[PDB]
Amino acid sequence: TSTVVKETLTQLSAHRALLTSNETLRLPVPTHKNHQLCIGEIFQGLDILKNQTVRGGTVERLFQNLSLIKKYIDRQKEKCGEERRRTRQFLDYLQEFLGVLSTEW
Amino acid sequence: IPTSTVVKETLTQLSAHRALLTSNETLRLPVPTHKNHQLCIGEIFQGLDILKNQTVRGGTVERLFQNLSLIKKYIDRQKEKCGEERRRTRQFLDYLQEFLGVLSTE
Repeated sequence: TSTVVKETLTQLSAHRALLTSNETLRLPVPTHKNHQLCIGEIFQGLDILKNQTVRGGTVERLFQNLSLIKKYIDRQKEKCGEERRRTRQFLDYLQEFLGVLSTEW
Repeated sequence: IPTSTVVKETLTQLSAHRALLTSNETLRLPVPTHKNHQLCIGEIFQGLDILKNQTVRGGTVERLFQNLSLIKKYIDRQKEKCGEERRRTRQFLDYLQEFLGVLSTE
């Protein structure tokens, strides 16, 4: 899933009037730009958006694509605790998590 | 308040307690296959926890454990800030577009 992203971004733009058409719908919007932290809310709002948007159009194109991206990230997430290693290499990982967190705000 | 340079102190204590912490060699802890830390916060602090529960307690290492505990809470609060504010669809779509936008960097 490499630039099925640029296709997903083009489909989004091109279906903005349709999706934007419900003005009653309120969805979760993170207060910040740590997107990775908020994947649950992003994809569950996307979900509500779907069960209320009229189906079958060329939006299906958008919807399967995001579905793919969702899958990708369900896999990324399994990759978090699937491998157990030794305490050195876990410390290493925490060290460098901690090292990038100095900038994450 | 946002933990700022409690990060460097945590970094310094980590290093300084690496002999003790790495002293159990039978211990196997979850380590993420990739560097997308924030998608993995759960697994990070579950491993830290297992590690705690068999590191001997009371030492200078408590410093290190309250420090991460502090960071944990700050992230528990970032995570509550995901769904706390509900806005309208275009500002949701804005945030989606720009999430997808930094996702092409891989």
